[PDB]
Amino acid sequence: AGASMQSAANITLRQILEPNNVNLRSKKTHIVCTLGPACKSVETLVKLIDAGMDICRFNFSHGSHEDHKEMFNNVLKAQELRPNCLLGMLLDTKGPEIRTGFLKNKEVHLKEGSKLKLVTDYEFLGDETCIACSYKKLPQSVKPGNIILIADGSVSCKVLETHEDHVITEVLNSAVIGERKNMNLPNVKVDLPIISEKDKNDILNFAIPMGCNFIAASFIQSADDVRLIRNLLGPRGRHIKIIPKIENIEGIIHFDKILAESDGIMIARGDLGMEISPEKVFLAQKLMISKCNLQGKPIITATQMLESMTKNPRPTRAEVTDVANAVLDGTDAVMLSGETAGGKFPVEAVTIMSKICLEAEACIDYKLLYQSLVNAIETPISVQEAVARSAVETAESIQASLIIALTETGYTARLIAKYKPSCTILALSASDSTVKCLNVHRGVTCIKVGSFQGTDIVIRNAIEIAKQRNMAKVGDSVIAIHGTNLMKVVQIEL
Amino acid sequence: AGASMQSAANITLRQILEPNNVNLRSKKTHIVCTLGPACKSVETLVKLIDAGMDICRFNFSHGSHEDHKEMFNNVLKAQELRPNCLLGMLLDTKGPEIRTGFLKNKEVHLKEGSKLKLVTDYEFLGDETCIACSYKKLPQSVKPGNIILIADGSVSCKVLETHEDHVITEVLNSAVIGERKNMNLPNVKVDLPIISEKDKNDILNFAIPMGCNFIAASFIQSADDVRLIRNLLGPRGRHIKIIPKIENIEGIIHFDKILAESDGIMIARGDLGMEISPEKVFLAQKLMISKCNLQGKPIITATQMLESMTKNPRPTRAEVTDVANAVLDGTDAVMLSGETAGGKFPVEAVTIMSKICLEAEACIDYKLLYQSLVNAIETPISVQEAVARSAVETAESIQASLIIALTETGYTARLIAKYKPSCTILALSASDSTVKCLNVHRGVTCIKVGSFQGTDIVIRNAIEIAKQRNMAKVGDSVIAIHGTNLMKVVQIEL
Amino acid sequence: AGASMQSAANITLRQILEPNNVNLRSKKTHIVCTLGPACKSVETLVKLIDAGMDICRFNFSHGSHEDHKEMFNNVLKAQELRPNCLLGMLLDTKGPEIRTGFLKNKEVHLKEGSKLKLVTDYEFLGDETCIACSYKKLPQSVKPGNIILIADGSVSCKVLETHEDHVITEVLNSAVIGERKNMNLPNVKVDLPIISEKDKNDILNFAIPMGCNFIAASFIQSADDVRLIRNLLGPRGRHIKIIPKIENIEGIIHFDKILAESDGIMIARGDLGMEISPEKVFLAQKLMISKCNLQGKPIITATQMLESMTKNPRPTRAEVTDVANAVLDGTDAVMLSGETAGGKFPVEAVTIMSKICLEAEACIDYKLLYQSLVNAIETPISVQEAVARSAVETAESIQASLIIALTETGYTARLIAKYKPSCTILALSASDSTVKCLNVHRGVTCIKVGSFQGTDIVIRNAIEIAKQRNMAKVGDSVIAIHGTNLMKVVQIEL
Amino acid sequence: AGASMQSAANITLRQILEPNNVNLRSKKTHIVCTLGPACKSVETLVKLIDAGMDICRFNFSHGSHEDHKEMFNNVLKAQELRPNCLLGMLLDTKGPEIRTGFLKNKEVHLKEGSKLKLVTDYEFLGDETCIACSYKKLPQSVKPGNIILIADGSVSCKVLETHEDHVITEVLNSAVIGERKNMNLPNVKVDLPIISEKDKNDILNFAIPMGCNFIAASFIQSADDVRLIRNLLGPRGRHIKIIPKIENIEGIIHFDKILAESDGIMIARGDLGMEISPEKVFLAQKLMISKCNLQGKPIITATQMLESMTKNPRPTRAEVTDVANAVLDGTDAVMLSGETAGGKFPVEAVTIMSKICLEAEACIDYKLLYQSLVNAIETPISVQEAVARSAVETAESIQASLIIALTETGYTARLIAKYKPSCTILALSASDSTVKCLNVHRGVTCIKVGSFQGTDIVIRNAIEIAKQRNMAKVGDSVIAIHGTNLMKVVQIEL
Ligand SMILES: [K+]
Ligand SMILES: [K+]
Ligand SMILES: [K+]
Ligand SMILES: [K+]
Ligand SMILES: [Mg+2]
Ligand SMILES: [Mg+2]
Ligand SMILES: [Mg+2]
Ligand SMILES: [Mg+2]
Repeated sequence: AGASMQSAANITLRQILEPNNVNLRSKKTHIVCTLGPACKSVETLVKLIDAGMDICRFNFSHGSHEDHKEMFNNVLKAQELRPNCLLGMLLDTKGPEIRTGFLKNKEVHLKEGSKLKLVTDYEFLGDETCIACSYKKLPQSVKPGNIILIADGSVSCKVLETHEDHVITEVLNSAVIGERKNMNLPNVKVDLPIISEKDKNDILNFAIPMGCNFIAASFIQSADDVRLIRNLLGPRGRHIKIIPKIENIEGIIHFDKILAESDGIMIARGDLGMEISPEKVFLAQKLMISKCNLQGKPIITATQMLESMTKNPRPTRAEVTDVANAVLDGTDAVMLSGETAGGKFPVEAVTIMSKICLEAEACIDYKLLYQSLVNAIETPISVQEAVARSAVETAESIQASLIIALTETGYTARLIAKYKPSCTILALSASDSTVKCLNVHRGVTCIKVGSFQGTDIVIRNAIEIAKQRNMAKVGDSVIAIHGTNLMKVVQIEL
Repeated sequence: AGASMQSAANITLRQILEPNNVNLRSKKTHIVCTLGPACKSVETLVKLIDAGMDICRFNFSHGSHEDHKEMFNNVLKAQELRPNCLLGMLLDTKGPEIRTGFLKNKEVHLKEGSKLKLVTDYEFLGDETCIACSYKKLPQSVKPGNIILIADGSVSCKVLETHEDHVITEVLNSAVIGERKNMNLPNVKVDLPIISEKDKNDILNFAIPMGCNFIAASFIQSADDVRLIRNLLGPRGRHIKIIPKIENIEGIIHFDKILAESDGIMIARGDLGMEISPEKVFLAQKLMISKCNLQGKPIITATQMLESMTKNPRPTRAEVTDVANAVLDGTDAVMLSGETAGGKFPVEAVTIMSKICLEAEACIDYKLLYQSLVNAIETPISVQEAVARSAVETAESIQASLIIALTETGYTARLIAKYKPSCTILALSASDSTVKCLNVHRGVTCIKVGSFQGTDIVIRNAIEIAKQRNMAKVGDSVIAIHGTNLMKVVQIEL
Repeated sequence: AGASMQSAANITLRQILEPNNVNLRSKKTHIVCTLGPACKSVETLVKLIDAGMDICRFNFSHGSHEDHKEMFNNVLKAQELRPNCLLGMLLDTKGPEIRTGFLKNKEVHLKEGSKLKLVTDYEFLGDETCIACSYKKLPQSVKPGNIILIADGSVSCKVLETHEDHVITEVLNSAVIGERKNMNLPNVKVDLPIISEKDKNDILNFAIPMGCNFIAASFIQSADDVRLIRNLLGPRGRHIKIIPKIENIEGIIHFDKILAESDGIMIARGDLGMEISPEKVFLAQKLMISKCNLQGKPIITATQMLESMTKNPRPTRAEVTDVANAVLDGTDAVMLSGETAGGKFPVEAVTIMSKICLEAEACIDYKLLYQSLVNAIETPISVQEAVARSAVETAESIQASLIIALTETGYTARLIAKYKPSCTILALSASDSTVKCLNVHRGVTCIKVGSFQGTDIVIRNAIEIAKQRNMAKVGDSVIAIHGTNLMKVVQIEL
Repeated sequence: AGASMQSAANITLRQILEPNNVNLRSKKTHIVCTLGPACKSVETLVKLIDAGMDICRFNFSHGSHEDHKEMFNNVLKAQELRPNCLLGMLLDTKGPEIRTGFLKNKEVHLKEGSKLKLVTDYEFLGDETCIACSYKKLPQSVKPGNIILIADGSVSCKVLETHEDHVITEVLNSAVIGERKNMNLPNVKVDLPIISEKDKNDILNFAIPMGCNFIAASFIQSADDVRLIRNLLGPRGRHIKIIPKIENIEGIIHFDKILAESDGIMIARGDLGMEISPEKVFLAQKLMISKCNLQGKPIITATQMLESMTKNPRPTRAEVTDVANAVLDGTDAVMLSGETAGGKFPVEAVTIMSKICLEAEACIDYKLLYQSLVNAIETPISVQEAVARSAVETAESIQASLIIALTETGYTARLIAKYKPSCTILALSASDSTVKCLNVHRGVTCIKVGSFQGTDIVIRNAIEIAKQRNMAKVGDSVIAIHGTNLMKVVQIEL
């Protein structure tokens, strides 16, 4: 049904024993950092940039437009102090949610085997036998036998009866829960608007005006959800990328069609764990990464890969291996949530995440990775894809230090990134939109250039900038690709 | 320097969405469970067997010979209630340790930048400026610039001075520590006996008399350490397998020679994390698994892969992915420590571990895995290896349900397991030692048979036992291999 | 439409410079020799056996049943002098023929551009403007524009008119021809019985009574032709193999269906050259060899590969290369016609043919050849094919000197030969039919054994015979395969 | 010792049944035609050009400088009538020869077993017991046991005695020979000057003045022979290519070093057959073709591949297959000698040779051929080779109709030809030397362009010329490569 994947690594004793001492921003994997009070200051945001931050996430499930505007402006000023780092701006929509009601004593201890009524009258003050639910269509969506999760899966309930204004369930495990806790409906499609009037306001009155580059759309369940957001963005938001968040079984079932309409994918594994069995989540991650890789669509592994670091100064061993294997799987980007938003060690979390990515990236056998991609991609490829293929190929053969890609819309750099070169892709664009959207692709670093300039002049300017940024040196070869379509090798001299 | 590895997986939508409902003991990956008070009862040990326990670990860092004998006898009685499950018995040696001394007020808050003396006089009651160390040769082993870790890496110290009876260090980070905390000497060889007089007693007076099958030797640093334990076991312990625990940089540096002398490997990743950078541990794991796979030597990934479950009823997402990726890496076995020894959810930990292994095992593309092994193994292979190769190959081609291997010493089943068949290997042996040592190899299940029986009679008896245990059914093909060397295909009828 | 093929060779300087001095009968490629007056004596037939003759062809286009019976009995007596050489007996049917009529002056010089009438009245004495044709249905089979070839293609004629009892053609090239010359109808199906009453007599009253092993059926044009001969053979000729001769475009068009009904194929390239363009014949040869190889059906490249040697003591360079490339293509057998039937150097022709085959056989990269076969054969294979696969594989891995195959019907040896082992296949059979039919398969040498003997006793007897015949020596490994299905490796000792 | 080779073909029913009707000059394989009285007229030479002639061979073993000058000027006038065909001019040196002396009665019948004296006094009139030999160093080069061939191998002689001025041999086979017949010394190095004073005159006073492009040096035995001819050519002949003719065992033994100094290779198989066993010649051909292919050095298969056509209007079947397999082996060019020099069907011979090449070329699986080359070429490749690789690769991926290569010296077109693209290579050069030397490379067609022209202007002019010559059409893609190094794809419009 899904797809197959082939990883290839070369691990030396030297890489295990000798410390890595390269610049953290030289990594190919990009880091999405969630903004919050822990990194509210321009001082902390600059430290996050130096640590490896590439995309700032604005979580619009919390905070007002004011709260995100003082954060946005502080990021732009951190941006001014770090001009060689063009950060992508990502808005994460609140999206549809399901929550329990209020309780008379603010606490209930649901006991296993007992029966619990879930009513649609949200004004009802609940008790251990009956609790309100904010999702009015709940009785029409669940059937007898369906499982209902409450409070981050703290308690499961097997649906016994469905009625017009309530359902009756059996508490499957004993646990104590509180007020207004979240709910999940595994294997059931939630019939709530993908974009609420509040979500509509954040998109049209924040994302578009403030110039956000990505909309991470929470709880995408169909291609129609994506097309709705595309139409809502309209010509005003033509350049804003839509990144569906796969969070439930519906998104998995319709993933292929969702991906075809998308500009990229975010795997919300924590939320996914509340909809599928814990032992199945790694199956969904690796399948989604593989499908995105073969389409050339970027993918973010999310949302809290160093979760313990938001209290601890060092991650757990499992969190470290999880980051490394996500890179080896082929993820374009990795994400931090509470670690940077409200935690005690935000800079420490981004720092170690960058170091893990660099170690995993040095593992990859790029020739084997390249052939795995070529062997699995559909045979008829366009001229543009063939030339991008030849750039990656030629770069590996001559050990070029850089692939320089001239691109207005980003399409050329995306085609190159699809084939995963071992060297950095330096994309040059006159579009301020393009230079901030390519951040989501692995291995792409952008430079803004002026318009109406000849190709030869732009390339020589990029070579000089690359020399200053230590991205290339005298004696190196670099690839230039632009256009009809053209691939060029130039050696750096003088 | 090291080696390369190639994983291959096929992930369908059905495997993500449809629940797995096979017997937990049908998995190929085997589980090492650490015994302790949480599973002291025969009632709990039987539940662990049903959950997926294959090897019981006796941690001899704690408890006396009495403490392990009441546990051993309780395991033998759980064994009697589960006759179709032949558990391996593993003794984990205490091995060399390094600990700080005692303190006047039982607590010190070492401050960053301050200086700390480490003395070899263990009777000295320490303070924040001077603390004893149990390793007398410490000043002769560390040099200026070496890093000294204390209390599970809670504080690092840079060595400033070395003298005959003490060293002087600079506290690199502020932290509060207590009495008798462990110490680690990254990148330095610890000159302590691999086997103490206490370790010698546990081997010769417990492991050999009680019939332990494996010695997990803590802190192996050289092939000479392995040969010492081999000579100490002598003819009395000829059938006991030596499993070195790789725990520091010395074990990594000399891993190839250590492996050549070993019967298998245990990756002690938690202890390894106190000797190498956290971002390097996954490099060592994947390299060691790959080297063991290509030698046909079994490897245990260890020691606490579901660490949070020893307090929580469900593991973290990172712990689940860590187990799954260790299986995909090619580990023969996975290990639980505190989760089963003293935790609250021992049976729950083994249960989910088995489920994760089954999901990862269903991912593997076994044909691609087979060719990866054949392409990387040295070309001149013996007759015995070629016939074992042909059994795995033939089984995959005809979709055989079982490979039946007749083996006195286990060598034939080990050769087959080296090539990772997609079907179970049913090893038949008259040796009670052999049927309990093959547990450490992935995919091998053993049956004890009587001696002095013809090959045809033993095979037909195994087929009948396999039918009863639901390992094979009418219409299936099974492979039989024995011997000169013979490969046979038989169909199950009637 | 057709198929693809992949040859692989390893050519050393030593093989070019150092002479080959192995026994000519050790070659894998088998030689079909056409019997005639040049090899009528038992003395010459024994020399042909020593030179490399494996199959004797009785051309029934010429000679009576007496003429072939004195030859047959002389072959049986040569057989008695060479007991370690079991020759196959092949009857080549006369089959349908088309010939011109008689001429008034026995010679006509047809001039280009002139017009020539071909009448169906065979009694008409012809001239340069009108000549009879033995094929009465000629006007119903050719259309205007069709080409008619006369006297081994000495003159072509473009059909201008068709009428009930004649056709009118334009002579396309000037040439002089004689009486009763053969004719060919390129791209037209000849509507003549595949088996005449004379052909029926040779099959039922010679081939079946004398015990012929193969019927090479001239001018097979459809699967129905093969089934007709199969029904004509009936239970009396159940064990006689049908080898269709592909001689025209109809046989090429319907080759797949003809092959499915056949026991093998003979490429009659000389006759094929009179039906297709000369530059297309090598296309048909390589395609037919490749299709037969992938079906496991034997193929003979024919009919006169050393044609010049029937006058010259040494072949031309092109004839030598043609034999070598046919072997590299993958032909099971090669054929001599006039070189042995009536030529001056019959023994010299078979001798050099054997030497060429040995040189080409030493070129082949057998591992690459094996994988080419495995990669192109349909994935679901039976148990019997998988075990035969494993025998070839195991033999190559351990460098076994022999694959010993116990087979009643020959099926087991055919399955092994399909995978082209680098070592000889020694087939043991109690069937005198089987031991003389397997001659057509490359690399198979047969030994007749007594019935009602245990498998172990037969194998040990074959090993002892192989040692005497220098086919194997002390220290070698050999493979034995029989059966349910069994693969066994035994080492030769003592 | 030597090398390995992998051919890959795809043969359809359509290619066997449907006639090919493309232009004979569109073939990739190039034809060397030997000039002589049969093609002395400008009228015949133009017919040879239309039939597929690409290189004219001037055999300087016969004829004077006058005889070759009237032929040369007639070729230049045929060249003027066919401006879109730039013929290469090849001089074949007489080189060292060995001939018997004169005879009293002009005929001797040497009898097997008899003894024959070979004297160095060339004035001696010979008889059946003693015959002169033109090679004075003969007794110093042969030893007892060496074989001496006389009159195209009509009789062999085993050396019995060597003395200062004669040798004594035993006639090994009975045969009648005449006066001044050639001689061959298998497995012995002939100590004669590679370039005689007569050969020196043909090079310096014909080849260089008349502008010959290739020197086919007869009987090259060492790299020193090649360097001698290179020094003799000097700066005046810097642009003349040296093509050693491999004719004996010395040339085979030292082939690698000879090839490294050469610009190409000619396999003189007929002369080679007089030095090695007939069954070994195809081994030498395939090994030499494979080594030349992997070096990117062109190779001519020679000298008389349609030998029978010099009397017959149609070649033998073996001659047709020999041409086809030489193309499939990977030969750059094929050669005719007597067929065009003095035969009755010169135009008919070139015509069918072109048709065979086109059929074999349509067989080739070019992707598999490309990967076979990439997998076997040494891993570190230059920038220039990588870009040429990418041009061939890109052309195959997008099905480009042409690779346009701008090249001054021909090096760029040679690098492309090394990787065997399925489409024609159109090389553009201002050098009249370069446009006539690239003829020897498979698939390269040259166009002379003016100097001091921009790259973009030259490319557009080539596209327009390609459209007129029907080499490309509207809608096609073509590759352009020049330079630093540049690969460009352009689509043909309007
Ligand atoms: K959100
Ligand atoms: K321990
Ligand atoms: K016949
Ligand atoms: K010559
Ligand atoms: Mg959510
Ligand atoms: Mg430890
Ligand atoms: Mg015929
Ligand atoms: Mg010569």
